[PDB]
Amino acid sequence: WQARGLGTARLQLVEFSAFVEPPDAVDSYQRHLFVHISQPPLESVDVRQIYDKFPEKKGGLRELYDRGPPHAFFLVKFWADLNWSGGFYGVSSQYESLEHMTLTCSSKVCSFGKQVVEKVETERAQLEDGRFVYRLLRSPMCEYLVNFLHKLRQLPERYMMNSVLENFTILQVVTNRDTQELLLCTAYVFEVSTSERGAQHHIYRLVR
Ligand SMILES: *CC(=O)c1ccccc1Nc1cccc(C(F)(F)F)c1
Repeated sequence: WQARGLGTARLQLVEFSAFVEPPDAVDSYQRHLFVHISQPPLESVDVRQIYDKFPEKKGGLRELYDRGPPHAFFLVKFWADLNWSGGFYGVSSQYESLEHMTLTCSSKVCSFGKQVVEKVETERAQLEDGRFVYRLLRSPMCEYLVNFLHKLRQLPERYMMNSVLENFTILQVVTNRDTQELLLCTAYVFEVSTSERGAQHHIYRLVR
């Protein structure tokens, strides 16, 4: 009953990506992916080892995990691709379930475990092939994240990028907007991929 992908039997992640499209994309269209998830049990990581990397009650990782359900908590390590300047920075997420729900998606950007930006969005299900799909596509990236990317892309050494990213995390909480129950909580930690390798990720289950 341990998960093979990022999701539960009640809500699954289908695709997730953070990207930038250059201004010259109107002609020859192209996108650059900083991170990308597209969907043998997943490895496990203890959750209290990453409490210091996210806020505390309320809104903190130890509290949502205390309230459960445990199987809905995942950790994603990203190796971001940061070699790609007034384009469009956006995030696209798509989920799937067999119940018809209205989703609330909270994204907490954190620096040194302290919330710096939060975005809360709502998306109601749309039925397709017997499955309910949720599309939060091309959500505009906060200016803070765009500036952090620009500041972070000009650092002279990649080890400095990783030193800065050591204290940069994101916490996504997806809840049933109606019933107020948590469906999927994802913790994101970041490193920079080497310029030649593209984005990469490794998904873990958060256990205790
Ligand atoms: C700035 C922000 O919170 C936001 C705005 C629009 C969509 C998503 C998000 N948050 C977010 C969540 C997960 C990953 C990322 C990433 F861009 F990969 F850093 C941003």
